[PDB]
Amino acid sequence: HMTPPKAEKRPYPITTHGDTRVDDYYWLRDDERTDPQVLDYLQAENAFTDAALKPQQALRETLYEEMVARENLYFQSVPYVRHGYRYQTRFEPGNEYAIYVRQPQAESEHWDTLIDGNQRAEQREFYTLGGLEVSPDNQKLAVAEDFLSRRQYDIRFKNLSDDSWTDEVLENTSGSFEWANDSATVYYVRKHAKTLLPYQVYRHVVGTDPQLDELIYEEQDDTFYVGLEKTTSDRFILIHLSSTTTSEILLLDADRADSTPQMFVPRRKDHEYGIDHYHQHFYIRSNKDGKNFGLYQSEQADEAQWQTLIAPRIEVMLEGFSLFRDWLVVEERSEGLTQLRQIHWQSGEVKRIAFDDPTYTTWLAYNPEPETELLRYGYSSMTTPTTLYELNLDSDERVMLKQQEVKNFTPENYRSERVWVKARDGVEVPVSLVYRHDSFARGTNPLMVYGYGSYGSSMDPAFSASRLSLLDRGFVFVLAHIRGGGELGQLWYEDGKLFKKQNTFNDFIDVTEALIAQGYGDAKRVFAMGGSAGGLLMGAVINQAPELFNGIVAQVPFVDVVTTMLDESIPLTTGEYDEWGNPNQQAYYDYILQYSPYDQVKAQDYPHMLVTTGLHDSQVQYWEPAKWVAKLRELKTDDRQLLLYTDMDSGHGGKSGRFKAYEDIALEYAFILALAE
Repeated sequence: HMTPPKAEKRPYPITTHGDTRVDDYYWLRDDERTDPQVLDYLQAENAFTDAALKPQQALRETLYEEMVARENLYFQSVPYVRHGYRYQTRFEPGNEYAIYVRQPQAESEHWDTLIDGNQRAEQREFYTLGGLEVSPDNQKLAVAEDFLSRRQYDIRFKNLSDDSWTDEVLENTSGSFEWANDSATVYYVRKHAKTLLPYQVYRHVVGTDPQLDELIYEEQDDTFYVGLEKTTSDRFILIHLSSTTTSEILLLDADRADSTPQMFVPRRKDHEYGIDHYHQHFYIRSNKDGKNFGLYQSEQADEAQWQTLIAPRIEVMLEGFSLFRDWLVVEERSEGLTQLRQIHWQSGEVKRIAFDDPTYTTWLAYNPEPETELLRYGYSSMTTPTTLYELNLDSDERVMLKQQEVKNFTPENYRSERVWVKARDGVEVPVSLVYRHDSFARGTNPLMVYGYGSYGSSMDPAFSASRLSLLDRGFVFVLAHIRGGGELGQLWYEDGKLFKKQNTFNDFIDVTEALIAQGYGDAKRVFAMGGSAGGLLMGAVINQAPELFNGIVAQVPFVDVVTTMLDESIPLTTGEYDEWGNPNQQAYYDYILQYSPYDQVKAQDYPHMLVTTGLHDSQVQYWEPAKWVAKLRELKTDDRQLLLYTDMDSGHGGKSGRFKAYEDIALEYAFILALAE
């Protein structure tokens, strides 16, 4: 019916290694975001998306309403104790933001407000609480707040005794700060006013002019993120320096005045380590001897002195640890499962935390105090809503502290399976899927196949209440644990990045083909979704295997890969040479160009597709998906739906603009449900 927008073509040649690529839409990039022709094209496509999806308004309403009616209005966090006070977070209906309260641990009846997000947001356009921590003496509250939506945080201090605010503000910070043990001094991280990269650590005396703050440390390499931590012992504040590949920690004595940074272990390429300090020892998680990491104990910094507690193992990835009075507890991955193990400091007794679910995730939750036998850990499966447990590490007593509440939900209505697919190279790829039992008939059901598959991030199988809107309409929902993710440890990550990145896209296709072959879904109604680096996935897969999918949602997709990775002026490019590679090298130019979705768009039939992006703020810059859609409209040979939806907004809402997140999910789900009908 309707004529889609047609972007003007302006042939823009880019020549590298004597290869000339001609980019007809280079001009959709305006770093200033004011070119009126660039805004006209984005607004035109939004108007086309509006007009094309107008008939789905009723369905979007039904979806929105049933998603919001699943979740409670009142949320109360599980209370935790820290330094003799009990803390709870509270959301009332009508209140846009959290209220943070506390009481003395020995107290039940009365709670004091620490901070009311609604009060703090009064007469502001935007509010996000980035951080909240009371000093060790329980007398002062430090808060990191963002009033301007650019994740530059202001730090302010409140005297809890008389609820009065101090006069000063620490400006343009990462929101990362730590109290010295004097409850008078804080360390905090200043962003580079230009790059916005966290680069400087300062010491501040609370009450005083931030002019008098002392520069403690400045990071020289802008691939190294600067973070602050405080050891379980409270003896050290950690300056945590990391690239994607490489760590370095500096120690600040948290007890004494005029501390300067003390090197732990100098940075060495491809050595990642993190430390804690407890019971007069350093504990270190390090890949020095093995990609899957080991855990070491040491009296001092010197790497030569580190004693092996847990050796690196090819079949077990060591993800993190917590330290308690009598136990070490570690989070690991093995055979495609997250796992928790406990080891007694004295007896060396080992226990495994057991579950009975094919598709679940477990993790260490918040454990602020080490002098206890009570471990808090989280659990979620494709069929069991997210649960906090408290485990007695000595007695094995396991009590539920909180369950995610889901209305109109009967858990036994759904089934889940773990499936292993032999990929085209003989490698075994795990898959997690879930469906409604009473509407399942082999070879009949639409499939929704979700992937990410970059940075070693895992799509761990867990519960989603919004997913019930697809399951209750006959969909089989699949997580494809493709290479480039972390589900089978560091090797699974490395086998889907740099000169192996193609395995990511091949795994997604291999999984989809197998699931259809084995009768999990209807071959004519296979859908897929992926966002950001998962949008790169969507883009490569439709160029390579266009006929496999009926319809796609590609959120904020990374698709202009070669051109973006050739340009250091784009934020992220300098940090990502260790992910995709550096196309200033001909080997990486050729390898990346082979899959770069914008470059590999051809005159062939594509699936129906909804593409999303955002003008004002960017992980992926808005222009990549805009150029992608313009080029697809120019070359694609089919007559299927292609829509571009650009968020024009100023910024977000109550933390994650929850209203609006559900509206976006409803629009994407109506689009897929309309195609599956």
